[PDB]
Amino acid sequence: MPLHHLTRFPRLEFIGAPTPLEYLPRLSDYLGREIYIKRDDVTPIAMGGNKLRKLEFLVADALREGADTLITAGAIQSNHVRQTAAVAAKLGLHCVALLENPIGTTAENYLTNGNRLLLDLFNTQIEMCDALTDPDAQLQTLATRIEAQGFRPYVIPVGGSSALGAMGYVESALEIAQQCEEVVGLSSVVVASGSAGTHAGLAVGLEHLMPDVELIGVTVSRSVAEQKPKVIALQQAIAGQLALTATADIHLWDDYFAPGYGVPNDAGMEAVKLLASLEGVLLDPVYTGKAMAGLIDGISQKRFNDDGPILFIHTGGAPALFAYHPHV
Amino acid sequence: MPLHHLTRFPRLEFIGAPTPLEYLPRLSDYLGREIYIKRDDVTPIAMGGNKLRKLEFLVADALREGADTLITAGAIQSNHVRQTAAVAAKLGLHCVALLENPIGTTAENYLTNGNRLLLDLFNTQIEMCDALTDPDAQLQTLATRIEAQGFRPYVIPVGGSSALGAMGYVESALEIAQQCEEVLSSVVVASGSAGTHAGLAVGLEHLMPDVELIGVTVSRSVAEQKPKVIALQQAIAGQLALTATADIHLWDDYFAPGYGVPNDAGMEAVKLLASLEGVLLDPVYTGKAMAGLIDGISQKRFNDDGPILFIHTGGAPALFAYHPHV
Ligand SMILES: [Cl-]
Repeated sequence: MPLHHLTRFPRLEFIGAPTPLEYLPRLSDYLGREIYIKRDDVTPIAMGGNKLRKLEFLVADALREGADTLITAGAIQSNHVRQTAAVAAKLGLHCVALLENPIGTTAENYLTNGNRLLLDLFNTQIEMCDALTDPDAQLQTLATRIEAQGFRPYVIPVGGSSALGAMGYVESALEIAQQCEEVVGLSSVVVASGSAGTHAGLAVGLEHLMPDVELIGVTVSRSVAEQKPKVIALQQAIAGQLALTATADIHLWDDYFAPGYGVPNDAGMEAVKLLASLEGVLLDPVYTGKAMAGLIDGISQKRFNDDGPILFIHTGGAPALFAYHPHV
Repeated sequence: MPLHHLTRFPRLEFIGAPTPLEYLPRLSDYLGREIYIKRDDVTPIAMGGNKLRKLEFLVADALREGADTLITAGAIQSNHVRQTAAVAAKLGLHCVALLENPIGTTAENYLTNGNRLLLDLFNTQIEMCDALTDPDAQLQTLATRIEAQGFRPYVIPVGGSSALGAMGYVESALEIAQQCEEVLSSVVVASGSAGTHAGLAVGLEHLMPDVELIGVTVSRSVAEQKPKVIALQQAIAGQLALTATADIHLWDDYFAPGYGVPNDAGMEAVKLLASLEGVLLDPVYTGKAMAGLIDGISQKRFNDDGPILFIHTGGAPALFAYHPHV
């Protein structure tokens, strides 16, 4: 009932049915407590991911206003850009991608394999830049150039993280609540926290549907101090758009992303190897590997509010495995 | 139900809900033909694919025999080996893979990226062989060796293609029949180790007898492939207490110069589906099968001009192994 103003926003159907919520018996056995996983990595469009939930709302908005071109930005190995380009192809929309190399790698698989390979298959127009120092401004400059060609552009921010995009994860929280109902008494939820839309959406949804559940964001690019205001801003904007209040404190752990965004670390790699070998589940070196390392250490250090079941949100990212191999 | 004997087989749930069956409006508009797609590339385990449907029955059997190890075989970039290894990891079973390099490549991505990379993640024990000249025999030798080493192995044949494995594609046919009540003249599928083709053959005979099932070969001529598909067709039907009289249809014009080697038509089919529908095919299987489908249109090769259903059997992780070239 409380999230009913969600039905107001037009949305396209890219996912279909609720994604699986699975128990992880072998990981749970190893970690010494109940771990469940929300399989948002399993969606039907071009290798899946959390970004698709946001695109359901963003692209419906684009269509509503008569846009014929989607413009967005990210790393060369961005999952969002790949999912945006896939959706654009599907719908016969043009797509323009402003890409940066965030880690200064010259490794050929990072440069041309994985997500970047898929972009070419989707006929994405590629605009390279030195760095995304001011993505919102840089995207508008690009959109102006594109508009001059007679295209009707729709700008999608980095990671699809606007209040509207984040509605996708308010929706995901509904699924989670219904899937857990009479099945599992959840204590904590863990999600990677990057451009912040996923975290913020879940934060609003879970505050209203499962208020006693502790939502933990594991940062992938920023410290708590830098990240927290971004998550809060979105949380409040989302709540406002839904005619709701959001009084919950945002929780973030920033210990698991060093030496920085898009750079693999040992604990991340070990988390990837653990999920693959114990559960046959594929994580990624940029996002989910790092988020899972956070979950594991949180259990190790008793960081969670209590000992109860933890739900891991699998936000996707596996195609990056092929870009990061063998190194850099 | 005429297919009642299917529930008599022990099966693990690896997939759950039926996979999507989708209309492809943009491809359809471009080809001037109604095209639908069975999304068996969207299965929840380790980047998905058709092999998982087979493994539901094969691995259930493995556990019934009390096995602790799964042993199978394929190319370095085998989708089947990758899905078997993921399933073994999930269930806490050892996995031993007998791998060959079918194309003589030394390309790094073929040798170490894509499906092969995932094998390492799943802690697969890898055994390289010069050639899978007699896979069934070579797998048995390995199994006896492993059993002598103090394990309880279960052998899964190449591509998971046994009568039991092929039950997974009788199951897919039931989904197709259910989902097509809103729609069909033809079905197109890649025909390799033959379990998918044969399973669909038996299912579709009983569920949608007016539909023409076309197998596009990915490794063999019609002469070499037809007896393999018929034999499995007959074995499946026998075990389900059914008769299978339907002819097997095969097109072999679309796989040159051989298994696991991309060709231009195949890669162009990949580009077409990606750019028109946001759908990812693969260089080894689905790209070639789709190339066949498209040529079937332009050569008026189907029995009539009506809607076509393409079976997406998966394979997309191989894109990353075949890039930039082999
Ligand atoms: Cl332990």
